[PDB]
Amino acid sequence: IRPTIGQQMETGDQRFGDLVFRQLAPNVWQHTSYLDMPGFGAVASNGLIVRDGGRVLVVDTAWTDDQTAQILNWIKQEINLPVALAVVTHAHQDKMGGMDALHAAGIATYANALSNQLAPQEGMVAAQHSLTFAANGWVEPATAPNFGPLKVFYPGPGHTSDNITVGIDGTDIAFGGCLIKDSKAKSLGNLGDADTEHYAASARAFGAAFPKASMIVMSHSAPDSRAAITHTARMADKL
Ligand SMILES: [O-]
Ligand SMILES: [Zn+2]
Ligand SMILES: [Zn+2]
Repeated sequence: IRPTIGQQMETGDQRFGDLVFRQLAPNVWQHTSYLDMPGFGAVASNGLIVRDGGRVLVVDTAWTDDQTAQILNWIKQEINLPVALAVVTHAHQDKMGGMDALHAAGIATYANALSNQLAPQEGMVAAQHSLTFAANGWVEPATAPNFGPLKVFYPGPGHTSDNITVGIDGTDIAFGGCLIKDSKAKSLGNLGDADTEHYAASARAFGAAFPKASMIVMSHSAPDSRAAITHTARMADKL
């Protein structure tokens, strides 16, 4: 009995080690990893895995190197294709905590230049390559070679000064990272590094960058429809 990963994922989300995986589209999966906070519930963070022909692309690490190695084990077991590159979406632990695991696997890594400047100070590891964005927010294509379906956009400062977002061409999916929370969220999470003045505008900019994306994928909520974007901007309005 040798079903494909797609066939297996019809049963629903799949636990793998300490992670959870969910198929969002035929070649796109959401990875979820958890930070234990002693005496409280474990904090979930989501990223993406994209099968792009004969290679795999990753958006965001897990919280730690070990959890990120678990992601790479899942990819080997279920997809059995090489991981070419990763884009990581700001200098917080949930997004860049596992860079050492990616680098040791021979994966080429990319982050906002600002994320690469901030990370080492914070005890994290910079990505190998720096993305630069035009004033309009779109990544300068020269800094994002061979990204396949990934379309990288800097929406402005919000959740953090460096936060970036990723559309997946050929699908209904855009990844807001930690900028966007779902349409039922009571909180924007920890705003300690947030630009509270510009947050709402940056959430709006994300929605306007990916107008055809009907599935919004987020770090700290399950996937939602586009109402997540204006809900988040409403929660961020005049903080
Ligand atoms: O975060
Ligand atoms: Zn963050
Ligand atoms: Zn986050």
